[PDB]
Amino acid sequence: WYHRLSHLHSRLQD
Repeated sequence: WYHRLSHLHSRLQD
């Protein structure tokens, strides 16, 4: 699933 990691870390931002 790690190809979607960028999508989670984009939602982590403020």
